[PDB]
Amino acid sequence: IPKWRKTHLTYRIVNYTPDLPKDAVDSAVEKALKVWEEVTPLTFSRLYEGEADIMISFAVREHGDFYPFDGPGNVLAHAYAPGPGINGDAHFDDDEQWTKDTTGTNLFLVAAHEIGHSLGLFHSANTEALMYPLYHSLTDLTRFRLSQDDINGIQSLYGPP
Ligand SMILES: [Ca+2]
Ligand SMILES: [Ca+2]
Ligand SMILES: [Ca+2]
Ligand SMILES: [Zn+2]
Ligand SMILES: [Zn+2]
Repeated sequence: IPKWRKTHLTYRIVNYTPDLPKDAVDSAVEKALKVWEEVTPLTFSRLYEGEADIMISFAVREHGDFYPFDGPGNVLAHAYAPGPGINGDAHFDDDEQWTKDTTGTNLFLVAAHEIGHSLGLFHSANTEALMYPLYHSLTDLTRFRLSQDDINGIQSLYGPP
């Protein structure tokens, strides 16, 4: 049961995708981190230089670690469980089309999902859970909220705020 031994994590957006403006990317990330920050003592802090606990980046096919990307479709991204170095990092396959709306793969939706892993959560059984295996969108992107199951999960590791 891997988990962070500290409630204050630091993140760094190594680079950006050509699909969205620099800002749409930062917002998706911040809104994704904030969903977990709200339901736990977890606190994130942005780093523009050096090594961060969660190294966020975009990439296609082979790109450093042990899990290459498969081009368009399928594995949209992935994250590593809590730990040192490569662990905790979140990588997004830039072979997909990251969108703020529902026209492609919603960056926020996936990012939130990935952070769930970087924090130590695996896939859930609940169909309407954020940590659900299969990626799907929603009609009102504004109506999204952490599913009950996700609350219980993230708190069993770090507890309530
Ligand atoms: Ca790391
Ligand atoms: Ca893919
Ligand atoms: Ca792309
Ligand atoms: Zn990767
Ligand atoms: Zn996943």
